[PDB]
Amino acid sequence: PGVAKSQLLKAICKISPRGVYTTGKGSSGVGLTAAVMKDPVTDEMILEGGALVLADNGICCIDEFDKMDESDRTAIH
DNA sequence: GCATGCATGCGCATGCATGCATGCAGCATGCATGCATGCATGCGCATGCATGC
Ligand SMILES: Nc1ncnc2c1ncn2[C@@H]1O[C@H](COP(=O)(O)OP(=O)(O)O)[C@@H](O)[C@H]1O
Ligand SMILES: [Mg+2]
Repeated sequence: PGVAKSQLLKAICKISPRGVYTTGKGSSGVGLTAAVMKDPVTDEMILEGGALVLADNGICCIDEFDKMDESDRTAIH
């Protein structure tokens, strides 16, 4: 504890053009991969992207890696 | 003086601008049904955790 790892993650997420900062249990399930929603404007079925889909061609920053679910860890794998 | 003919008022029918109610119909408004739509309910099922042994 207290060696400034999280500050480094915050900094590296501020320097990258595309980069997302997420914490262990606050981003679980469809908040990582994708979700099914209906588009209000075009009346079509879309897929909403999660953190991993927002950081495509970028850097993803995950904090408290040890606390995540097994399902979330499979996706990272 | 006397005989005559025209203008003026009296008497009689008729038409006609106002005005208003009633029965019938034409006419538009409000109502009943019927349905499309998207949201929220509540309900069993699978997963991840906290507890006991
Ligand atoms: N080497 C360091 N240099 C500067 N600040 C540090 C250093 N180590 C820790 N800190 C400070 O101490 C705190 C550590 O918080 P954090 O980044 O969450 O540490 P950790 O990731 O280990 O939990 C922050 O305020 C950070 O600025
Ligand atoms: Mg930390």
